[PDB]
Amino acid sequence: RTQPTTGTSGGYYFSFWTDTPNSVTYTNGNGGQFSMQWSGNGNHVGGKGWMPGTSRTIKYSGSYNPNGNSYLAVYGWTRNPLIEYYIVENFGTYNPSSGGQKKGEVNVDGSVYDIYVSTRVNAPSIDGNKTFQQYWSVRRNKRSSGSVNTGAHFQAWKNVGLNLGTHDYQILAVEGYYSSGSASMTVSQ
Repeated sequence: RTQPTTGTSGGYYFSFWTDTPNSVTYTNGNGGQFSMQWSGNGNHVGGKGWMPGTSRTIKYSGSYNPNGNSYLAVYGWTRNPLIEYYIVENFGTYNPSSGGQKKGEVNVDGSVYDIYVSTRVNAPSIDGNKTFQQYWSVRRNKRSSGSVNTGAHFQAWKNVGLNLGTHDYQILAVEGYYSSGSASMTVSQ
């Protein structure tokens, strides 16, 4: 029902999705800059990056302030197989990987990441209502700026049998779910 607003800004791909537009303000700034402010009802996800994604190093910085269900993550999809993946850098009052099956750990970029897989059934995807897996790398030491070696995560996932398909988009995403929060982030390489 609800398509993400997508396009280009500042030399980056961007995607912004919400099922409740009046609850959220998403703004594209210059270069890799974007901001999101949300509160009250609804599910909101937005950010800037690359279409398609690859094993690139992603640098980011800025301010991320969650007040409830929320995450800051490198966020992307693959196809064949259909995979929604997350490299979670920060989050609020609730670990988004909750209920994921833990597959291992990876030490990269100055922290250990816990690796999980979950299945989502009959859910929205880059290919409509589908059943797909979610891959999670969740940073134990939360942060709001730094560098993410996505290839190191992809390889770590592979080493525990979480194989990826062909890349679709890859963004630095800020997400809120029936919560409040705000962020002002800048992506780069």
